[PDB]
This record gives sequence, C-alpha cells and structure tokens, in this order.
Amino acid sequence: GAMSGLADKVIWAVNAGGESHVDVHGIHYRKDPLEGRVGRASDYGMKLPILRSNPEDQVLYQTERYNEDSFGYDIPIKEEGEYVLVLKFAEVYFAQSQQKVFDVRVNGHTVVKDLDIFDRVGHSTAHDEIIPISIKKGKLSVQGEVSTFTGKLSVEFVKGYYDNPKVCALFIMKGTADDVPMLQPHPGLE
Ligand SMILES: OC[C@H]1O[C@H](O[C@@H]2[C@@H](O)[C@@H](O)O[C@H](CO)[C@H]2O)[C@H](O)[C@@H](O)[C@@H]1O
Repeated sequence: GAMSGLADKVIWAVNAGGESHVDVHGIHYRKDPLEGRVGRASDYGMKLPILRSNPEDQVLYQTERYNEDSFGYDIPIKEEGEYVLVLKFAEVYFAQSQQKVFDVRVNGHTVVKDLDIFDRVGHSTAHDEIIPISIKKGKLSVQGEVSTFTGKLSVEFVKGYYDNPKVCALFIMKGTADDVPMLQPHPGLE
C-alpha cells in the first residue's frame, strides 16, 4: 500500500549498521556507501531492539557500523527548498552521562556539539535530531548562519571520547519538516 507522501520527497538516506533498508513511510537507506564503500553489515549489535521503533524501522534506526574516526557522509544536491536532516542515533556502550559527548556538522556546520546519546534519552531506545535548513539561489542557511552550498551536503562527526557514534540512521528529505508524519496518541478503539 501507499498513503503517506514522505517517500515522495526523500532524496538520500543512510543507516550505518545495516544494509539497504526501506522504512515503513518508504525511506530507503543505501548500503554502506562511506565505510570503505565495500563490504556487508557486520550485524554484531543487532541485538537490543530499539523500543521507540517498529520492528522494520527498528533494524534501520538500529544496527551498527564502525569506521575509525571522523566519519563523513556526502549528499549531492541539485535542488532548493527547505531541506530537513533527520537522523536516528542509538547505542554507545557504557551507561554514563555527560562523558560520551561528540560533534556533529552539516555541510561543515556544527549543530550538535555535545552528542551524548545516553544523557539525551537514557536507555538504548531511539535518539533523534531534527535540523531544518533553507537553500535558495544555490546558497545554504543553517539555523542562524549563512554559507553558500558547494556540490553536496556533508555530515561529519568528530570523535569525542573513543568509539565514534555507534549507530547511525542518516535520513535526508527535501522541502520541509512539516511533511514528517506525526500521529498524536489516540485512545479508544480506532
Ligand atoms: O569489532 C566489534 C566492535 O569493536 C569495537 O568495540 C570495542 C568493544 O568490543 C570492546 O572490546 O571494548 C572496546 C573499548 O571501548 C571497544 O572499542 C567498535 O567500537 C564497535 O563498533 C564494534 O562493533
């Protein structure tokens, strides 16, 4: 079936950990394209199913891939509008707070410099960061800083305290954050 219209705006998505997956809404991740761009999901930490995610979008929002340090993703763009970078981060090993902090940049712009997945949600579960963007005339505007766009969007995260962001669920869509379906809890019988 097909009702939602999210897949209609998708343009590029990557979940470091699994291998080519399509979330319910219809958001597909393209197999390890930056981790040596060669190999297959090691699926070593497939265990511990994320709670805030349905079984299918679970393996996606979950799974884990390890590179080495300062991992970098490339998102070639050729259109404008409101680009919304949504990503699901999960797991990090060791139950500690304000210690395992990392850095996250968009097209070279630090938006979350203190990514402590644990302190953020707590238990494993699923973590999510929403970063709306505005590209016009070929230029880029991140939050409150202006910088022209050049070839592609680059999400680079730098090491903070060993073990770079374990689980990565990169998901980039185009045109707006409002599209992102969100059904508020409903009681009774549907
Ligand atoms: O190859 C499996 C995992 O290796 C690394 O994790 C290490 C862990 O297994 C243990 O031995 O402790 C060390 C020190 O912190 C960890 O580095 C990778 O970080 C992980 O991504 C792999 O799945």
